[PDB]
Amino acid sequence: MNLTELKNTPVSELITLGENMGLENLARMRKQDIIFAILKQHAKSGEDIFGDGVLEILQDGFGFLRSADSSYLAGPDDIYVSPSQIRRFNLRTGDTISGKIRPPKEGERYFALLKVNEVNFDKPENARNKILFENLTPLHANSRLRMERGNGSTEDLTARVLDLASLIGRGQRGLIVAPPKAGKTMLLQNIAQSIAYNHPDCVLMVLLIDERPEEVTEMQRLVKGEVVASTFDEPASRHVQVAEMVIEKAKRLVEHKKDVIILLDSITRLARAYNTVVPASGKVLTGGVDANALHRPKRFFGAARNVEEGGSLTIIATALIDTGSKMDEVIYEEFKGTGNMELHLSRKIAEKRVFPAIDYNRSGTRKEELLTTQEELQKMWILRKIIHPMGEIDAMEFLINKLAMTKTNDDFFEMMKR
Amino acid sequence: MNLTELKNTPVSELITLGENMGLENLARMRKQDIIFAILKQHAKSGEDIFGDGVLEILQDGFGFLRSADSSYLAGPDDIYVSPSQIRRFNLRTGDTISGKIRPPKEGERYFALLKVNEVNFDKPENARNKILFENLTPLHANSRLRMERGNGSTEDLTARVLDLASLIGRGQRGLIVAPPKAGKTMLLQNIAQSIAYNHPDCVLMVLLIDERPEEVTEMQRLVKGEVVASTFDEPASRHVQVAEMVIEKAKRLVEHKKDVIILLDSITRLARAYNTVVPASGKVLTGGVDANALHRPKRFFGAARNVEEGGSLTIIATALIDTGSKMDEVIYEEFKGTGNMELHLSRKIAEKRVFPAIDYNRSGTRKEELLTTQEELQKMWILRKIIHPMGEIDAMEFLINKLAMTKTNDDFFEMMKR
Ligand SMILES: Nc1ncnc2c1ncn2[C@@H]1O[C@H](COP(=O)(O)OP(=O)(O)O)[C@@H](O)[C@H]1O
Ligand SMILES: Nc1ncnc2c1ncn2[C@@H]1O[C@H](COP(=O)(O)OP(=O)(O)O)[C@@H](O)[C@H]1O
Ligand SMILES: [Mg+2]
Ligand SMILES: [Mg+2]
Repeated sequence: MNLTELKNTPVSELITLGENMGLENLARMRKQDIIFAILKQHAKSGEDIFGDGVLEILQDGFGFLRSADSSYLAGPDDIYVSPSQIRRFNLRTGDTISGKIRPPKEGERYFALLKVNEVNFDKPENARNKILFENLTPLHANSRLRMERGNGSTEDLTARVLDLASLIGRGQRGLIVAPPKAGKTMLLQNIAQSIAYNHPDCVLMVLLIDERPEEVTEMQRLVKGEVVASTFDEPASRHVQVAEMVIEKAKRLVEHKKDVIILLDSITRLARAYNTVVPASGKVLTGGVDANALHRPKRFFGAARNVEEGGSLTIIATALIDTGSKMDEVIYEEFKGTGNMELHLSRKIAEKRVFPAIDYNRSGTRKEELLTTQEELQKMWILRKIIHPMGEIDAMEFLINKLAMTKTNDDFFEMMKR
Repeated sequence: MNLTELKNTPVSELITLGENMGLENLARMRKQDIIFAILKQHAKSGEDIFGDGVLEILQDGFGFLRSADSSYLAGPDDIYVSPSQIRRFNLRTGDTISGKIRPPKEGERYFALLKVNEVNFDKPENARNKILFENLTPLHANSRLRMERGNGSTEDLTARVLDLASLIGRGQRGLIVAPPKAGKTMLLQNIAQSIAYNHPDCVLMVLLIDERPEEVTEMQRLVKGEVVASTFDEPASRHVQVAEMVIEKAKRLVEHKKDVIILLDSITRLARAYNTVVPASGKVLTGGVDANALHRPKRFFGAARNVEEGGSLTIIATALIDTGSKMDEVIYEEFKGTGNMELHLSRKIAEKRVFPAIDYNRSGTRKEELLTTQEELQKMWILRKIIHPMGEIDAMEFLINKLAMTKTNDDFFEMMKR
């Protein structure tokens, strides 16, 4: 049987499956414990057992196949891979390994990988000869990711305003600058629907850091792609771990010429987690931010690029402002000019219960001429000139009215022309 | 007899009963000591002795049934539970066990459990087949907890303002941000009265950390549920132990499809106790707070959720500000955005002797559309639009003035519409 199918069943069915084959007292233990006990019980009978997971390599040399179902949390059901296997196949962290596994022997605590069947959704020989991510040439985004779905209404105005204000291309480095309760979470959710419906080919990953468990459940049940999260209950080490796990998996996928999109909420919380984890270097900036603490977060943000050889890595991360913590302000100030797309939300627009609370004038994209054609760019500059003189709330109200009058951004543009 | 009646008996009547049995020198020792002496003297007679308690499994394997009457304080009247019983009945910390108990034998210092009769207010065989707490998927609160009472005080008007300002649902994660002497204690008292009157089915728990003994007595004599408190003249380990017992018992009750509400005063004192207890990790934040120190309080505060499978855990904790202690502000900083509901008390409103001193414009609830109907939500949005331009002192003066002229919140909204 398969490990992923077991991890995808709810706890009740896992308990029933364990009980009807001989296991007992499975109800009160953790899901990973139930899965591990079921795996051992099935292995006692001797049938082939399959599994898969994203490889994480530890300092000692051996590695473990973490599962995205549990957001790459270490557990009894993790699959052990020996350094001999990590050297026989040239494997790095973030590699998606799928194959047969074997029960632990006397003196082993984890299931061990038996036969490698696929590496990064490809044969091991082909994945053996993939150029490393850092050897690829970054480029400006040139393939637009359209947000207008064309299937929804009465909230698709958010996607249409996104298309009017901030252009997202394959390989974009997007930063969403929003105060708390400004609508960033469901803005990301609507972006997720836009990406899933418009671009099924792109691999979509949603990364949540220090996020409430109920929102984690909503995001998981709501997004069609892969959602991994680390709640505020877990330590900053877990936030770090999931951050590198996601970024390494994305890099490995991009190495196979795949477009990978990562929605991050938030870069500020990840920066705080990194500041907590990394040792103090003796130089501490204002707000308690260690100077060296922001190196690793930026490396996460700087991985977003359009690869000339093939594929791309788009990263759209949210930045928190006006939260009352000056360390968040410092983190934002260190991440200001890093991204090439900016999307600003304002509390003033959100207070009047009018959404999306996008600050149209302060939002924009760099090198936007590559994403679209000349005439669409002319129409967008006409719209920019029209919107510019008037204030944030008036701009958003005007945009929402004119978009609600029409059905598509095109008809809105001819209506502006007329 | 049954131990619960003995522990709820006043000390004087306990002394008289023990003297009637034939004991002596009872008056001048601890209440637990008198209870233990009475239990031994009566068990010498030979008829059945009953007991109730909450299980706390020690690091050595065995456990102790504690009592909420003494706030789970270790004492001679604790019931001893062998690891064999923790294995035969699948038992965890926080389980409520009631059954026969037996006198200590030679070399035994505690009464020992003899026959397990009821676990978590259920038969032992049913309690072992309950899915563990963190195997249940969290959800947003959808069942509102009405604060407005049919009692009709008409001098306090706190529950009505709570309804007008911040909604509380089943599974809510609420945070009360208040300066000292602003009305925290009686705010929690009104919340507890509303919970007891409107929702008798919900299990109500009041958790007090570093609390003055007089207010512990007041809270016990006022709240109709369970009050477990730890005074400031006790070690931080005592506070931590009380918190773990309360949270584990709440989780075990939620596992039985029960709605459990915990009122905590305060999360700041609990964070200080955890910081004192936990070993230093080498990374100390501003204000002398260890990085890992806040990991365990969050696991408390993050345990609040609405369970899809049934039941919920609401936690309303008070956060303290303007105390002049950098530890307090930092604790507030890592607890700022972790709650669904926020309710802010203002010193300036309190010093005007107008109550409740709720900062209406800064208090609110996330996903409040899931707790009320569309019409009530529209009326509440209208009220927020009216109040938003006003200053918080003036806002509360206006709100109380308008509320006093009406009897119910619905009548208040109808008057506002007119
Ligand atoms: N595009 C939108 N349409 C309707 N309501 C919105 C929109 N954006 C935000 N809101 C409102 O804002 C509230 C909170 O938004 P949320 O996405 O949680 O922002 P944040 O993640 O910054 O807290 C929601 O209850 C929702 O009603
Ligand atoms: N809802 C209220 N109604 C009337 N008086 C209040 C109220 N809340 C606070 N007070 C006043 O505040 C004083 C103490 O409030 P308390 O509940 O001790 O606040 P805290 O717990 O923050 O010290 C009381 O003497 C009382 O006069
Ligand atoms: Mg959010
Ligand atoms: Mg008080």
